[PDB]
Amino acid sequence: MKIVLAYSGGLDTSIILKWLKETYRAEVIAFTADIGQGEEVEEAREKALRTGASKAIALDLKEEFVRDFVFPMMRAGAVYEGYYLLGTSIARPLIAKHLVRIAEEEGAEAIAHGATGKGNDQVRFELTAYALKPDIKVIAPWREWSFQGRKEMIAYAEAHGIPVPPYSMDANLLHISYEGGVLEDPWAEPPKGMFRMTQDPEEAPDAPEYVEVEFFEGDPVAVNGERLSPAALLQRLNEIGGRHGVGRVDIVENRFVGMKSRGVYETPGGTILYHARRAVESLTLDREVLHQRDMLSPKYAELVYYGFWYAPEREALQAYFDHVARSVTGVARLKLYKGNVYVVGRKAPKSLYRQDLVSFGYDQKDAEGFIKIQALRLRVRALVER
Amino acid sequence: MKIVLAYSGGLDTSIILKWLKETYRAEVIAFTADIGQGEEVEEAREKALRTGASKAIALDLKEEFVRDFVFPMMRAGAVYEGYYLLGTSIARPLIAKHLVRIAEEEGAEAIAHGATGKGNDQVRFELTAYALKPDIKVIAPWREWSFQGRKEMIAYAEAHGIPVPPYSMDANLLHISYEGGVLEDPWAEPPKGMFRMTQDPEEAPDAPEYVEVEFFEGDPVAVNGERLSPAALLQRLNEIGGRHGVGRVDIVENRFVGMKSRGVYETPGGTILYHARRAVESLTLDREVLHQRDMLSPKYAELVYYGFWYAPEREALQAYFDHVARSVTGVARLKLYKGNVYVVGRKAPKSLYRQDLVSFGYDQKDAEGFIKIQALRLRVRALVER
Amino acid sequence: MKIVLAYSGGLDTSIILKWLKETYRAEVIAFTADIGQGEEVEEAREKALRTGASKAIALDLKEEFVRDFVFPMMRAGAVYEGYYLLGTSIARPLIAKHLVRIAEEEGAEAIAHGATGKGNDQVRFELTAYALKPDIKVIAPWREWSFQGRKEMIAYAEAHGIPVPPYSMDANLLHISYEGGVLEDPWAEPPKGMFRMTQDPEEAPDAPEYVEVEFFEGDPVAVNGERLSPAALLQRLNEIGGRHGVGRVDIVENRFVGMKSRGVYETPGGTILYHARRAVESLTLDREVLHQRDMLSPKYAELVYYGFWYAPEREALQAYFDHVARSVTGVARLKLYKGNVYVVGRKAPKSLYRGYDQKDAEGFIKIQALRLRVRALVER
Amino acid sequence: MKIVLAYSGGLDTSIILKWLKETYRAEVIAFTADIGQGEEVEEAREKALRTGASKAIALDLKEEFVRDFVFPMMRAGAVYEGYYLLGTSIARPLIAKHLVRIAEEEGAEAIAHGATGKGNDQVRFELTAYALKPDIKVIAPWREWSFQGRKEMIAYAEAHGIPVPPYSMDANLLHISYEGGVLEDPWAEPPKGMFRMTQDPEEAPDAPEYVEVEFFEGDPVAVNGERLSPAALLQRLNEIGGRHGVGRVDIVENRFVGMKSRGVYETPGGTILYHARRAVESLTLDREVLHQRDMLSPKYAELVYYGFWYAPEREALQAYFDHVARSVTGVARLKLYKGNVYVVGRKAPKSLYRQDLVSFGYDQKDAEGFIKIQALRLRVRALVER
Ligand SMILES: Nc1ncnc2c1ncn2[C@@H]1O[C@H](COP(=O)(O)OP(=O)(O)NP(=O)(O)O)[C@@H](O)[C@H]1O
Ligand SMILES: Nc1ncnc2c1ncn2[C@@H]1O[C@H](COP(=O)(O)OP(=O)(O)NP(=O)(O)O)[C@@H](O)[C@H]1O
Ligand SMILES: Nc1ncnc2c1ncn2[C@@H]1O[C@H](COP(=O)(O)OP(=O)(O)NP(=O)(O)O)[C@@H](O)[C@H]1O
Ligand SMILES: Nc1ncnc2c1ncn2[C@@H]1O[C@H](COP(=O)(O)OP(=O)(O)NP(=O)(O)O)[C@@H](O)[C@H]1O
Ligand SMILES: NC(=[NH2+])NCCC[C@H](N)C(=O)O
Ligand SMILES: NC(=[NH2+])NCCC[C@H](N)C(=O)O
Ligand SMILES: NC(=[NH2+])NCCC[C@H](N)C(=O)O
Ligand SMILES: NC(=[NH2+])NCCC[C@H](N)C(=O)O
Ligand SMILES: N[C@@H](CC(=O)O)C(=O)O
Ligand SMILES: N[C@@H](CC(=O)O)C(=O)O
Ligand SMILES: N[C@@H](CC(=O)O)C(=O)O
Ligand SMILES: N[C@@H](CC(=O)O)C(=O)O
Ligand SMILES: [Mg+2]
Ligand SMILES: [Mg+2]
Ligand SMILES: [Mg+2]
Ligand SMILES: [Mg+2]
Repeated sequence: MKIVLAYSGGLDTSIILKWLKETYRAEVIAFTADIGQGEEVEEAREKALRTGASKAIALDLKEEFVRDFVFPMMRAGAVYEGYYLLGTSIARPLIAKHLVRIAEEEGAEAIAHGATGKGNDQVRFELTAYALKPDIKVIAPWREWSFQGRKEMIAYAEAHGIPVPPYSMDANLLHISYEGGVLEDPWAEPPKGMFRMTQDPEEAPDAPEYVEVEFFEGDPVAVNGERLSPAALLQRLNEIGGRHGVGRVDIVENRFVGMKSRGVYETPGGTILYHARRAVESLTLDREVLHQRDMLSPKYAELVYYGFWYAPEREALQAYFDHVARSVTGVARLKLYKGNVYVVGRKAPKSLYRQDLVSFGYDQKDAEGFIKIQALRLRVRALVER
Repeated sequence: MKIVLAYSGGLDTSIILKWLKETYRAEVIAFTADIGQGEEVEEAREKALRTGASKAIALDLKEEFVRDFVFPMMRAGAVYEGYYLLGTSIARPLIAKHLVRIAEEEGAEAIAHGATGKGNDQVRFELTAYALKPDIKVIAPWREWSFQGRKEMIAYAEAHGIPVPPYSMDANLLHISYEGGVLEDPWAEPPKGMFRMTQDPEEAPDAPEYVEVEFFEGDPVAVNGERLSPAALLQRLNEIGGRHGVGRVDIVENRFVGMKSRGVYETPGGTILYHARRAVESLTLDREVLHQRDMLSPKYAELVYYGFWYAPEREALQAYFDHVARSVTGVARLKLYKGNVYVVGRKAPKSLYRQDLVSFGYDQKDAEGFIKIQALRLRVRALVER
Repeated sequence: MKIVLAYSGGLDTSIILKWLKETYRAEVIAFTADIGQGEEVEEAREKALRTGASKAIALDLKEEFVRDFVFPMMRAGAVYEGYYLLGTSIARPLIAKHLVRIAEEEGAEAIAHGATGKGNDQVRFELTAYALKPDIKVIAPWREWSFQGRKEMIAYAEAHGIPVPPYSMDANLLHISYEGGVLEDPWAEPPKGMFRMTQDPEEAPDAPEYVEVEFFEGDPVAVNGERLSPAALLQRLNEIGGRHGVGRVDIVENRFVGMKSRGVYETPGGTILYHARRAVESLTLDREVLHQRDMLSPKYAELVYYGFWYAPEREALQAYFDHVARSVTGVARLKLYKGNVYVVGRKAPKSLYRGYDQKDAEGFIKIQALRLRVRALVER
Repeated sequence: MKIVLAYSGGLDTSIILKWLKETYRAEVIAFTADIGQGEEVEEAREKALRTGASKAIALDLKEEFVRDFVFPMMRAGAVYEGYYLLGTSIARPLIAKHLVRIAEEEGAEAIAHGATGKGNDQVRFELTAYALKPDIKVIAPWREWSFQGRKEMIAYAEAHGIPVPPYSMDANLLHISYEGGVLEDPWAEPPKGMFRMTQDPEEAPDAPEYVEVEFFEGDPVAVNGERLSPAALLQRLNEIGGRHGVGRVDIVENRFVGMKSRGVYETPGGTILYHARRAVESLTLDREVLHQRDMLSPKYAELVYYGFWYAPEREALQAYFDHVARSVTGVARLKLYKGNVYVVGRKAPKSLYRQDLVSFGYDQKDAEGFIKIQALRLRVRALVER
């Protein structure tokens, strides 16, 4: 039986690559995707044919990632439990998508990933796979093998002949994530030097830096006047924001599978994009529309976090968020300074702001009528209390 | 006829005190509330008598303000349109509450305030006024008089001999807000040296400062180990946070009255409390409870912003928020550095976090069944789409 | 000066037509819409000319009504305060839309309506008017004149030769509504014989009647196998449902302008459609999509009731509802009997009705239980 | 080893009792609850002993069922997917609560139930058990045994001296439900004569019957002037409403385990109470409160349906609903006629209704200002759209 493996190029997926050959004695098609992890994905591809893959595939998926996943999510203003911008959550559906596609092209019966049985990724990968190909066979080695510890895994590796080697990490164009190890103690500050994508606030420039982001119908299309494709734009903003230490979050989140987990996230580009978007929305979105959208964002966020991307509830909400987002067109101007992102200006060709309505269609005495009617039910209530 | 005027002590409220006497020929009882504006109310009170008041009352309400208004609102995690912590919003109900109390004591048929017809404050004062005493009469000189300009107003002061003197501002224990004037241009960054409560970040200490906040049953009770009363506690956090330039936001908000307005706000202590509270909630609140609470927070916020404090909807939601907040007991550790507030640690007597659930509560197969069940409907969906 | 008046042809708008000519010394263009009130609109158009209108317009708007207002609203499962199917609510935006359009074509600076200052219709008419044409001028005589009672109004009409003929009523293709007068005491049952569109349940047929309604992509397209246009379909279900006394509701509602009001509504066709729609949705909609939808429906309902039809919020929610409703394709089979509507069958081309093993269930449960056990252990 | 078995008395639980003894080499303590299923619980209690239980407990939990489970739920206006009044759903938590209680008193380490692995009841039984006693062991035979059919199960029963006997049913004081078998075809109308608790409308009296229900503080306390205890009251309304064939529903619902299923429910008393409650709320509840409440009701309904009764989300929402419900005091008058329940009147001591404001607290002029303010943002949008 052929099996398509989400191959990362590291120890575990290498061990998994042989484990699959050994255990199932199946033909293994490896798949590595470049989503901005900062790894020469082609090496991964080499190491896979080298580990025994009957075929290895690598694809530059950066643009599709930002265009078809990050952007639609940002359009919805998705924030999980107040701070998490879903860096890892949104990338998983993209990977599983290709896994299933490849499996259908290779006539492969199953797909495999090395997400552990303790996290959210296994759900994201599998819900995606089952949603796209209900008959797909899934193999999650971490839930099926006997290994107990890394000593045993290192051992097993040293065996078969797989090169071997404080916290776990997941990185992509949207963010870099840290959790586990020394991070597992909620009262322990993260260790100095851990952050990779963002410069340390204290080592951030002494002079603030201004940046402008242009949005067109809900999506960012240019930075400082330079049009940039989805991936190139997130990249650019990561560079600009990174140098200033922007986008660091430290939270104890609730995992879908039931337990709390301490995670640390750095999302420089995305964090600038989040505040810039709300800046443009502040002029282009109607009051009542904004208030409704915001009360739905959290639900959409958990859908993403839990793994329900290619799910009807999420696609339905997407219709609402996309409708609203289509009006978000304009430019936000932000000030970057030692870890902070400050909105200092915004403009829109179709801005709903009118200074003439605030400076000292509006008539003061109308306010009295407004107030009286609004107060009626309250006045009746009081009178009944007598 | 008697009129209880919410007298702040400045030009406008002085012009209004005179106006009320000439227009209604009634006794004008002035009431000035100390809520942290940084004015010596007792001075406004004597000036009120000088200006013509038949009786001037001054009351220290910082404790009532933080305890009975700011705290209940904070338990709800109230945040208007993404960034506004509602500093001015929760103060108005307190003031109105007293105007009506005094009127009832003085045998006054009416109360008066100097909020304009273009803003939200008029609604806040009046909805609480009518909600508390349905038969009360409200006079809002700004909606009734003829002054067409500032100059016309300065002249009227002189005619009656009242002391006379780029943006408007409101300051209390919770924050200091700025809007209007040069701020009316949303593309124009606020002027240097505008902020008053928070030191400017570029001028804040070079070394981060750590602060710890203890929450008992939903409310903050101590700072760095020192137990403090509500007002004293907010004060302490303003000092600490201000020194670091924390809690600065710049937004274009939607007023209840219909138009957008560019607002700038500095909420040092409140911003530290916002994040400290969530840090403690991250260990003490159940996942689902949290997700539901966050989708309701925005609604409660709009209620406070619009002026529906003493309204049955707000009081109802308050019952839910208080029920949830009751479990928020623990300590948050945050790092303050040049305008930013970072959560670096948190602990709680009844933390729901367990490292044993993440260290490498169920076994591997459990996750598989959970996944199969969760995917069932997605697979049926896909099969039907055949 | 020209004023486009929403003229229904009765005493009030006739008086209003006279009042406007003299008070504003303007030319009045009358507009009467046929939305299924069961009245000859042409008669109204003629009476308007006799009353003094410089021009009178009458349009058959039943198809536009059901297709562009009733259908989109139904796709949303809109129900105000648990019972009100919003019969009068969704109709007002339609009328005002035409008032503003006619004003545009006739070069009229203002429009007028005879909705009183204590109801919801004035808000509905004006919010839509202002929304579609921001600088339009609106005149609501009930808010501007000073008639001190009916007596004085009858007198005024008699003076102008306007013919002067226990509760207030409103009727259109969607429903017939009753409120005020003898109905103002919420403890009192409506009087017998008050109902018009529906047969009294005690007088309904002794045999039940089965009906089948087909929905295509969120909209009902046929009844008992016969394809029918929007308006014709609502009419057919009103006949079928009405004969059986279906769709009667008695509620005390909260008006947008602040007070409670006791209302009685008969919506035979819309009531059948409401249950028929959910019946088809029960096979075609996903569980989570359905649950989210139902939690948003009430907000939409209040938007319609309040008069925010041509408002961005309602338009945004409509995008969600329409997206969801597009899957509603199938047939609902209902049984009608003396006042009641019983779903009795349903089917669909893409039904989601009918894999794992009992074992998977244990895992699902263990994982779902985890946070609950932790909470318990902590409580010690 | 001791095992507390939720013993109903039928073939399945008798088989399970014997199965448990030999499979787990343990003694079984049988528990039969009287929740208005219309059976003699003492006979089941005695049959359990004959089947081999070491001890058999039988309790009349009717009053607790209505007072502590049904009323709280109704207070929330809980309705699942438009029509299900949750008759079976709210009874399960009550059963499991006692199983865990009895296990602790008897020193039993585990509990057992005969709910199948493909239904919702397993989730309801187990989630409440684990929530109340985290270390309890749960044994669900349907998910563990090797019986391969009904034929084998009958032979096993007959071999163990257990007496052996178109759709499946569940009956209790709140309703009677039917599903499976012939009912599995969603296009087929239920068979004639299926209903039990309610008379067919065709056979219901030609004379309508008026019934009045008094609500005190969110709960029904009297019927036609006669004070009745919770269980006695539900019983009375089932009798009155049942004669008129009120409360029948036919739906295809979404199960928590992932699939859809056709269910038929008859809830005479509950249906009368549902409309009676709303009738009383129409006079006693504030507009904004009601609207917020109805938007949360569905969520609470799914919690109950899924089995999250003794769960923090549910108890938090219960705080909101109970707050709101406290104001629900008055009497509702309904007319029952051939399958229907018609509200014809309502009155309340603290009714918020005043015909003082409808017949011909403000004047039409206030209405004008109200409209203008409300329309401002819509007008701005139109001008901007040009
Ligand atoms: N770039 C990729 N291409 C293909 N599959 C991937 C890729 N990245 C991750 N995966 C899949 O995800 C599983 C977990 O990946 P991994 O990079 O180990 O994340 P992690 O568990 O969050 N952190 P770490 O502790 O560093 O392993 C792997 O076993 C892969 O199957
Ligand atoms: N400390 C106070 N004690 C009593 N009444 C107050 C107090 N502060 C504000 N008010 C009331 O609020 C109205 C508006 O107050 P004001 O201080 O002018 O706020 P502002 O409109 O936000 N900004 P500005 O006037 O431009 O400084 C006043 O007329 C008072 O009636
Ligand atoms: N069919 C129609 N065509 C044009 N305008 C209409 C039409 N129906 C109603 N209107 C407008 O709506 C206002 C109120 O109409 P109306 O028929 O009096 O309803 P009502 O106030 O609910 N009940 P009633 O007690 O019968 O007056 C009228 O003054 C008209 O301006
Ligand atoms: N009154 C009760 N006392 C104790 N346990 C009960 C009681 N009622 C139900 N149970 C438990 O619930 C499981 C399922 O009960 P049951 O009455 O068979 O419901 P059902 O599955 O919906 N329908 P059916 O078996 O077709 O009549 C049983 O195996 C029992 O363990
Ligand atoms: N160190 C890591 N690899 N972290 C990955 C974090 C994933 C994040 N907790 C999520 O649920 O999406
Ligand atoms: N410049 C000022 N005085 N601003 C007061 C800001 C009040 C703030 N916009 C609010 O709605 O509460
Ligand atoms: N008797 C009448 N004319 N009733 C009109 C009812 C209108 C209904 N109350 C609404 O708000 O839409
Ligand atoms: N025929 C039966 N035994 N039905 C029990 C129905 C239970 C119902 N489906 C529920 O989810 O609560
Ligand atoms: N990637 C980690 C964490 C997660 O999936 O949430 C794991 O495999 O467990
Ligand atoms: N206090 C300001 C602003 C506001 O009330 O929103 C005014 O009186 O207009
Ligand atoms: N149509 C009625 C009722 C309403 O508008 O709600 C009126 O004009 O008053
Ligand atoms: N009681 C049935 C159905 C259900 O629980 O939903 C079963 O045991 O499967
Ligand atoms: Mg890993
Ligand atoms: Mg002012
Ligand atoms: Mg009328
Ligand atoms: Mg059974």
